[PDB]
Amino acid sequence: DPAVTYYRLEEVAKRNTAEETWMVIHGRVYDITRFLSEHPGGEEILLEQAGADATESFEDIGHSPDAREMLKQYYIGDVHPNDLKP
Ligand code: HEM
Repeated sequence: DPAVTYYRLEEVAKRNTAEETWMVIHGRVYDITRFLSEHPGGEEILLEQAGADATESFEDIGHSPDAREMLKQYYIGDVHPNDLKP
């Protein structure tokens, strides 16, 4: 409500290369550009889903509670409600 920044999925889709990498997880946008080289699962698997909603893959992997906490550092905004799916 207050100072929440909103992005359309169309904007997120443009950040799909190693130069500026964004990813959507549970309706929120994360800029993981600087996390690529630090990801224990490697950088390739992240680049393969860059610029898109990676929620299913993130959950399917079974990430730990510590992995979820790491997300906060990369949070940059929410996906506009009109772009969220049923
Ligand atoms: C951008 C948010 C993400 C964060 C912060 C993150 C963080 C992490 C962390 C901390 C681990 C180590 C877990 C452990 O100690 O067991 C890990 C492992 C892994 N991550 Fe991610 N991850 C993210 C997204 C993804 C995505 C989108 C995929 C793609 C399917 C992925 C695939 C993996 C895989 C395959 C492993 C290895 C697990 C194993 O050892 O079997 N991650 N991730």
